[PDB]
Amino acid sequence: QKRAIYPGTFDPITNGHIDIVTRATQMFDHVILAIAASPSKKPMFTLEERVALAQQATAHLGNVEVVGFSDLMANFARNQHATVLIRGLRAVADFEYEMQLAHMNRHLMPELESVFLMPSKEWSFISSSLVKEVARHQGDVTHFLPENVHQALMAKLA
Amino acid sequence: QKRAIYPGTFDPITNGHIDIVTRATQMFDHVILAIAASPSKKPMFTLEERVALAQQATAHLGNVEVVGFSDLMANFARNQHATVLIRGLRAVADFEYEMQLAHMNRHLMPELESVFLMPSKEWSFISSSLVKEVARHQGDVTHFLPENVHQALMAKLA
Amino acid sequence: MQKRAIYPGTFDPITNGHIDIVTRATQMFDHVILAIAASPSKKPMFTLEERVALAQQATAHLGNVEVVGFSDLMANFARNQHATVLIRGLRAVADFEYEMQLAHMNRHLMPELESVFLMPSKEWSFISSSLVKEVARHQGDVTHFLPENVHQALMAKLAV
Amino acid sequence: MQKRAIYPGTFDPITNGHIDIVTRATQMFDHVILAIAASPSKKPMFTLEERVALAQQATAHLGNVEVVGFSDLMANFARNQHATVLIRGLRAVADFEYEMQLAHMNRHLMPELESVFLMPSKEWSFISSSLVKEVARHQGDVTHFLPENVHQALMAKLAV
Amino acid sequence: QKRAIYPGTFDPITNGHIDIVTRATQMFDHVILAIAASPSKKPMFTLEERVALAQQATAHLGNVEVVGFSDLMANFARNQHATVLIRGLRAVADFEYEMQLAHMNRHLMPELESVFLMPSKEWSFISSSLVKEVARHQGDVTHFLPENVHQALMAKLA
Amino acid sequence: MQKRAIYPGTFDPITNGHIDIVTRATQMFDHVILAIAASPSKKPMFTLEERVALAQQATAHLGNVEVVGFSDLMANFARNQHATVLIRGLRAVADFEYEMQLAHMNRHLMPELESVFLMPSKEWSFISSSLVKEVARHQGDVTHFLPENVHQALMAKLAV
Ligand SMILES: Cc1cc(Nc2ccc(C)c(Cl)c2)[n+]2nc(Cc3ccccc3)[nH]c2n1
Ligand SMILES: Cc1cc(Nc2ccc(C)c(Cl)c2)[n+]2nc(Cc3ccccc3)[nH]c2n1
Ligand SMILES: Cc1cc(Nc2ccc(C)c(Cl)c2)[n+]2nc(Cc3ccccc3)[nH]c2n1
Repeated sequence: QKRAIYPGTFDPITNGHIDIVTRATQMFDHVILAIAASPSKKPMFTLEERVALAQQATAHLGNVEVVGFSDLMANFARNQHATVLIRGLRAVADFEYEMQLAHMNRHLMPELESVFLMPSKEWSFISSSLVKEVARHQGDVTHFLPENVHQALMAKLA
Repeated sequence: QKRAIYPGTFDPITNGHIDIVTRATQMFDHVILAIAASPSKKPMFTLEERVALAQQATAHLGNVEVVGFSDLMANFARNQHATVLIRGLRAVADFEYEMQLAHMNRHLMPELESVFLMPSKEWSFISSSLVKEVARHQGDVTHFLPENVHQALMAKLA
Repeated sequence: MQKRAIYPGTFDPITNGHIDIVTRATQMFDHVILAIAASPSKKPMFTLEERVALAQQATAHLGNVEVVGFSDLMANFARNQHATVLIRGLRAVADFEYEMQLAHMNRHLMPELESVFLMPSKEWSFISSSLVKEVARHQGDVTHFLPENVHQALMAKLAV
Repeated sequence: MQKRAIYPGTFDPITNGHIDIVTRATQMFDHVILAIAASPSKKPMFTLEERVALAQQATAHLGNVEVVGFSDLMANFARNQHATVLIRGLRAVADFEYEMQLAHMNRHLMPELESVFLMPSKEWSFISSSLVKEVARHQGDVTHFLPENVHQALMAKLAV
Repeated sequence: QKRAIYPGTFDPITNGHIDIVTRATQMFDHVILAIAASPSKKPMFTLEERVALAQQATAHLGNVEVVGFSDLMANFARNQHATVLIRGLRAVADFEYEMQLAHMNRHLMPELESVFLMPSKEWSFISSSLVKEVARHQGDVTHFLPENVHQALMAKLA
Repeated sequence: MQKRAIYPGTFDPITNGHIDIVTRATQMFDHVILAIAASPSKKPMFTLEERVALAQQATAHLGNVEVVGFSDLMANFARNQHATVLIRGLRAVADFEYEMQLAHMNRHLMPELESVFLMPSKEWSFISSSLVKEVARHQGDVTHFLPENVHQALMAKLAV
C-alpha cells in the first residue's frame, strides 16, 4: 500500500488543490490531504474550518483522508507512514521555493520522496491568496472553488 | 475613443510609473491612472495623498485622468468604460504574478484586454518599495521621483 | 488616434495561439499588419508563400488585418509601414529575458515604436510553433492547436 | 495499484543524476521503464546500442527497471507500454518553462499519463548530460558525474 | 588593502553565510560582515545578539570584522572605506531582487562594486527564514548553523 | 593580496558591455586576463586573430589587462595562468541557470578558482554579442553598443 501526503495551508482549498489531490489519488493507494495550522500566515479560516471544508470538497474521492497538523511537516509524514510528498507546481516562482522545502524535507526524512504534479491549465494562474483578494472585493470566484468552499468564503466575508 | 486604465497602488508614484503612463498616452486616446486604496498593503500615503501626488505628477499629460478606487479592479475598469488594462513589466518576477492578475481580470471582464509595457532601462530596477526603503534610511531618491512626490516623501518621513 | 500595429513572427505555421493574439490586437488597434519573416535562417517547414497564404485564410474573418511578408529587421519594416505599435505575444512559457532584450533593442532602433505584450488564452499559453512542429513530425496529434487550413496543409507537408 | 512508469530521455550518456532519478522512481512505482530515445535529431555522442548497454549495466542493481529504446513520440511509446506515469527529473538548473510545455503537451496527447517531477540529490542538481559531454570533450574531469562503466566508455569514445 | 563589505540581516547567520564570507576572505584583504538592524523585518534576534553570534561564528577567520549598522547600506560602505559589496546568489528569485539593490547601491556609491558569489551546493537551498521555520517546529537544524548559533536558536525558541 | 583574475568569453565581437565588465574587474583585482576562446564550435563572425586585436585596442587604456587567446576548458586555462578569480558578467538578460551550472562545474574542476559575478551598467544590461551580431547582419544600427574600432571592423566584415 503506497501512502502519499499532500500538505498545505489550504486557506481555503481551491479547484487547483482538488485537481492536484485527484491526480494524486489516481497514482497512489492512499492520499492524506494534510492541512497545516500555519498561524504565521494568519489564515482566514481556522484549522477546524479548513479541515471541514476540505473533507466535504474531497468526499467524492474514496482514498483521500483529510487531517490537520501543527507538527513539522516531515515528522507528520513519518507519523502518517507516508513515503511520497505531493506538491503542485504552477509556475517558476513556485518551483524555486518548492525546491528549498523539498531539500529540507529530504534532509529531515530521506525516504519521503517529493513529487511535483502540474495542475490543469484551467487552474494554472490561481492561488488561495488571489481567490481571497477577489472575494474581498466582491468579485465572483464561484469558478475557482468547490461549492461548499465558495459558500463558506462568501459567509466568512459577509 | 480608446480608453485604457493603468491601475496600481502608486505608493508613491515613481518615474517608472510616469514612464509607463506616458507610453500609454502615446498609444491610447484617454488613460485613467487608477489608484487602488490597497489597505492590506498598509500604504505609506493615504489614498487622497496618492491621488493628489499623481495628479500633480501627470498634470503635463493632457489625456490622463487620475482616480482613486476601492472596488474590484475589473468592475472599476468596466465602470470607467476601459477596454485596455495597462501594467508595466520590469522583470520575470513581475511577469508571473502579472499573468495571474491578468488571467483573473480576463475571467471577470473578458473584453478588458491586458497590455504590458516595458519601462525605460533607467527605471527597470526600481519600485515604490525600494525607493521608500532608501528614503527611510535618508538616501537620496530625487532621481527616481517627480519633484512633488520627492518633496512629499521627504516631508512624510521628516 | 488611428494606430497601426505590427505583429511579426515566422508563423511556421500560424497556430491558434497566434490567431488568439492577432484577434486581441485587432480589438485594440485600427490596423494590424501580421508580418511574416522571410527567415531562411533556421530553415522553415513551410516556405514564405505557404506561410502567407495560410495566415491570410486563417485571418480572412478579421477585417483590419493585413498579412505581409518582410525580409528586413522587424524595426526597419515597422518604420517603413508607419507602425507605432509592435505586438508581442507573452505565453506562460515565453522566454521573458529574450523578450526584454528584443524590446530594448527595438526601442533603440526605433524609439517611436512601442512594444505591447498581449497574453493569449490559457488554452494556448503552453504551446509554441516549434513544439507543435516537433509533435506533428513525430506522429502526434496537433489538430487542436491549429486552424483547419493549417492542419490540412501540415498533414500534406508531413506526408511527403 | 501496480503502477508502470516511464523515464524517457536521450541518456547520452546516462549520468549519476539520471541514476539518482531512476532509483527514486523505483522506490515509488512497481515497474520503471528507462526509455532511451533513438534521437539522431541532435547527433548523439553514443549510438543507441551503446546508450542502452550503458544504461542496463548502470541500473542492473535495480530489479524493477527495464531499459528500452524507442523512436516514437514519448507519449506514443508510454501508451504502447501501458505506462500511466511519466517521470521527469527537475534539477535546480532545469528549464522549467520547457517542462511545463512538455507536460501540458503530453497531457493533451495522452491524458491518462501523469507527469511526475522528481528532484535529484543536490549533488547532481547543477549538471546536465550536455555540460558533462562538453567538459569531457574539452579535457575536463567528469569522473564524479558518471557511473564507472560510462566513464570507461566515454574515455574510449573521446580517445578516437 | 582591498576592503569588502558583506551586508545582510543575518537573523541568524547560517552555514550558507559562513560559506560566502569564507570565500570573500580568500579574495579580499579585509571583510566587514555588516549586520543591518532591519526592524521592518521584525528579526527574531536583536542586533546585539546577531553581532555576538556572527563574531563567534567567524572568530576562526582572521580578516573578518563584524559590525552592526542601521544606516543606509551605501553610506555605511563608504564610511567603512569598502569598495566591494559581497552578496550571495543561490537562485534566480534572489538574482532579480539582488540586481535592484545593486543598481540602487551603484547610484548611491558608484565606486562600491557589487560582487555576487555562489555558495556551495550544500547550502544552495537554505535561508535564515527556512532554518527558523524548521526550528519553530522543533526540526533538527544542527546541520545548517554554526554550533554557537544553533545553541542560541534552540535557547531563543525554548 | 595580489589577485589574478580571468575574464573568459568568445568576445565575437567585444561590446561596450564587455568593456564595462572588464573595467570594473580592473578596479578590484591587480591583474585581469581577458581570455578569448579559440571556439570554432559555433563558427565565430571574427576569427581569433581579429577578436584578440580588437579586444587589445579596446582595452589598451587599461594598464592591468592582458588579452590572451586560449583553446582549452576555461578552468584548465585559469589553472595554467595561476588565476584564482573567474569573472562572469551578469546582465539582467543572462541565463542565470546556465551561470549556476557553469560555476558549480568550474568549482568541481578547479576548487581554488572563485567565480565572481559582476553587473554591467543598466545601459548594457539588455544586450548580448549574439543580439548585436544579428541586428548588424540584418542592417540595424549597433554603433552605440560597440567600441569605435569594433564598429569599424564589423562594418568591414558585413560589407564582404
Ligand atoms: C532587434 C531584432 C532582433 C532579432 N533577432 C534576435 C536575435 C538574437 C537575439 C538574442 C534576439 Cl533577442 C533577437 N530580429 N529578428 C528579426 C526578424 C524576424 C522577425 C520575426 C521573427 C523572426 C525574425 N528582427 C529582429 N530584430
Ligand atoms: C510532446 C513531446 C515533445 C518532444 N520534444 C520537444 C520539442 C520542442 C519543445 C519546445 C519541447 Cl517542450 C519538446 N518530444 N520529443 C520526444 C522524443 C524524445 C524523448 C526523450 C528525449 C528526447 C526525445 N517526445 C516528445 N514529446
Ligand atoms: C565548465 C565549462 C563548460 C563550458 N561550456 C558549457 C557547455 C555546456 C553547458 C550547459 C554549459 Cl553551462 C557550459 N566551457 N566552455 C569553455 C570554453 C569557452 C570559454 C569561454 C567562452 C566560450 C567557450 N570552458 C568551459 N568550461
